Amino acid sequence: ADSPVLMVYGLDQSKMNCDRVFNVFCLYGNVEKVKFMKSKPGAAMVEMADGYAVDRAITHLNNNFMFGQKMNVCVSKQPAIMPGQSYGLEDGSCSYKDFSESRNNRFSTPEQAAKNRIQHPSNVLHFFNAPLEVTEENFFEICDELGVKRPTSVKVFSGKSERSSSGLLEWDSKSDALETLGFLNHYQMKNPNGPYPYTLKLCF
Ligand SMILES: [Cl-]
Ligand SMILES: [Cl-]
Ligand SMILES: [Cl-]
Ligand SMILES: [Cl-]
Repeated sequence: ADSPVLMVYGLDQSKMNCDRVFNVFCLYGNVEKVKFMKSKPGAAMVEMADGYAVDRAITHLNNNFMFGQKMNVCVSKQPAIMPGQSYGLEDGSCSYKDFSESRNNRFSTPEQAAKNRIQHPSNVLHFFNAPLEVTEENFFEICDELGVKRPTSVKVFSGKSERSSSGLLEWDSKSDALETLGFLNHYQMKNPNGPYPYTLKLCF
């Protein structure tokens, strides 16, 4: 695309915030900034690293339902996002956030960028970087804590080449998985038999 900025409309104002937007869009490229707009309820501007990332986000996220609303994702005519008059969202978090230095961006080198799955939303999220003996029940209890729908089923892949786990989280619908992605991505999981917590990674 001609610009690294996109606009997202049809967000749920009570549910969404900058981190939760990042948690969805980071699947498709580096996210630099998210800005909610007082005058356009349900809309946010998102600056990605480049127009290739914008295009991937549009092609994969445009027209998807989340919290009863159709999300629309489209190119912005702005070349960049600037902090405006920042305000507190419904959840008490700030309307503007810069993620350019985030450890959780996944496309920071060309080599790293190429390893990311680029898939359309479906009713399954893949997870990785979970604790070594993570269980279905562990994910159930995290979803309860977050106030999001439990997956109907959790698969933990048996094969493990590091002290971490990967697998699948399944819901009955696309929209349930997408709604959950924004809340659950980058959750800090407690690590029993291990000294540091694990940052849960989700993707389609
Ligand atoms: Cl929905
Ligand atoms: Cl892929
Ligand atoms: Cl945990
Ligand atoms: Cl980690």
